[PDB]
Amino acid sequence: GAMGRRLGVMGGTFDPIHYGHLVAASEVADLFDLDEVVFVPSGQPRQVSAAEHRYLMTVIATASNPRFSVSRVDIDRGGPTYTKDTLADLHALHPDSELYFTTGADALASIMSWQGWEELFELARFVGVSRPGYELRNEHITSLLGQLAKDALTLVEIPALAISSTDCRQRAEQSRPLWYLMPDGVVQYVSKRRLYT
Amino acid sequence: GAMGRRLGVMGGTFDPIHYGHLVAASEVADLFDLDEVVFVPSGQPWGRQVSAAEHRYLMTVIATASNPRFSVSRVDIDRGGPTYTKDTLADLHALHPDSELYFTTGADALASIMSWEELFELARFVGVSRPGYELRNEHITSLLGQLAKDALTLVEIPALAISSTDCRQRAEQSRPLWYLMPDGVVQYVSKRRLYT
Ligand SMILES: NC(=O)c1ccc[n+]([C@@H]2O[C@H](COP(=O)([O-])OP(=O)(O)OC[C@H]3O[C@@H](n4cnc5c(N)ncnc54)[C@H](OP(=O)(O)O)[C@@H]3O)[C@@H](O)[C@H]2O)c1
Ligand SMILES: NC(=O)c1ccc[n+]([C@@H]2O[C@H](COP(=O)([O-])OP(=O)(O)OC[C@H]3O[C@@H](n4cnc5c(N)ncnc54)[C@H](OP(=O)(O)O)[C@@H]3O)[C@@H](O)[C@H]2O)c1
Ligand SMILES: [Cl-]
Ligand SMILES: [Cl-]
Repeated sequence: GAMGRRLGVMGGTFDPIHYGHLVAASEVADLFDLDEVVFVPSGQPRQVSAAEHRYLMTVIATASNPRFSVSRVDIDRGGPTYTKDTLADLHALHPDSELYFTTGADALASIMSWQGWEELFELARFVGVSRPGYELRNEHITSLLGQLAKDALTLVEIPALAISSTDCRQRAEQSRPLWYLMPDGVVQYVSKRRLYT
Repeated sequence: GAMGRRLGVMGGTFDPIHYGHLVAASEVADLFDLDEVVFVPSGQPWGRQVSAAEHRYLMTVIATASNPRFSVSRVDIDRGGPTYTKDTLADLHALHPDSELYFTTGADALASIMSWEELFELARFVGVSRPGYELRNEHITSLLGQLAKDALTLVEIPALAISSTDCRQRAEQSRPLWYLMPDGVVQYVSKRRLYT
C-alpha cells in the first residue's frame, strides 16, 4: 500500500462470522493502508463449533472480496492458540509484510497479559476493535494497553460491532432470522448444519 | 400469515438504505408474522438536505431486490408535497385492502408523527431503535404515554447502530461502505457521487 507492504491478521473464533467482523476488517484495512486481511479462525477455545465449520463459514463470508483471505494456521497447528505462533507462522509466509494483528479489544487484553508482550511487538503491530464507548466502559484496560504498547497498539471503535456472534447464536437457537446480519451463504451454513440449535 | 393478513410498511428517507434497515424489517416481519414488507421512501422533507427522491428510490430497489418478501413503493415520492403518514396509509390500504398495516419507522420519527388518534385506527405502529439511542424529552413522554396504554410497540435492533448519517459521513470521508449495505448500494452512492 501507500506505507509499504502491510498485511492484516484478523484473529477470532468466528462462531459465527458476521458483518460486524467484515466491517471491522474493511475499516482497519483502510485505516492502516493494508494490502490484504487474512482471517485466522482460532483453535478450539462455552464449547465453540468444530473448527471446520468456523473455517467454512469464514471462507464463505470472505470469498467475494479480493482483499480478504482465510488461513488454516491456527486450526491446523493442534492445541490451544497462542498469538505468537499465529504471527510466527504468517511472518514465514509473508516475510516482507508488516503484520497488523486485529481482534476484539477484550481479547487483546488477554493476549498481552500473559503471552509475552515484548516478543509480540517484535512480530506485529496490534489493533483492538470494539463497539463505541469501549474506553468509557473499560477506562483502566484502555490506559494499561496504551502504556504497554505506545505507538504499536491502536484501539478502534466500529458501530457495526453492535452485531455480536453471541446474539447471532441466540437468534439461531430461537429460530429468529439471521438475514442481513451476515452473508446469506453463512445464514444457510448455520441453518444447513444445525449449528446453534 | 399465521396471525392474519399483515403487511409491513417501512417508512423512512433511506439516504442511504443500509443493513440496519433491512435487519429491522426482517425482525419486525418475524415478530408480527408479516406476509411482506413494503419499503416507502419518504418525500423530500419540508434546511434539511436529502438526496433527490429517485436516488433514494433506486438505492432501496437495489437493496431489497433479492428478497422475495420485500418490495418498494413510490406512493410518497410520487404524491407531491410533504409526506403525511395518514396519506401513506390511505394509499397502501387502497392497494392492499385485506391487509392489516404495520407501520414501522425509527422510534424518534414515530414520536414526531404523533404531534394521531385517527392514525392509530389505520395501522399498528412499530418503532425500531438502536441500543443506547437518546431521545429528546418531548419524544420520550410521547412514547411513554402510548407504551403505558399498549398502543404501540418498540423494538431494539442492534444492527441499527449502523446509521444513514454515519454512512454519508464515511462516503464524504472516502472511507469504505463495504458490509454496511449491499455492494449495489455502495456502488450507486459512488457512481452517482451522492455525499461529496
Ligand atoms: N494468549 C493468547 O494469545 C490468546 C488468548 C485469547 C485470545 N487470543 C486470540 O484473540 C483472538 C480473538 O479470540 P476470540 O474471538 O475467541 O475472543 P472472544 O473472547 O470470543 O471475543 C472478545 C470480544 O472480541 C470480539 N472479537 C473477537 N475477534 C474479533 C475480530 N477479529 N474482529 C472483531 N471483533 C472480534 C468478540 O465479538 P464476536 O463474538 O462478535 O466475535 C467479543 O466482543 C483470536 O485470534 C484468539 O486466538 C489469544
Ligand atoms: N407528519 C407525518 O406524518 C410525518 C412526520 C415526520 C416523519 N414522518 C414519516 O416518518 C418516517 C421516518 O422519516 P425520516 O426518515 O425522515 O426520519 P428521520 O428523522 O430521518 O429518522 C429518525 C431516526 O429514525 C431512523 N429510521 C428512520 N426510518 C427508519 C426505518 N424504517 N427503520 C429503521 N430506522 C429508521 C433513522 O436512522 P437512519 O438515519 O439510519 O435511517 C434515525 O435514527 C417516514 O415514513 C416519514 O414519512 C411522517
Ligand atoms: Cl415534490
Ligand atoms: Cl391484500
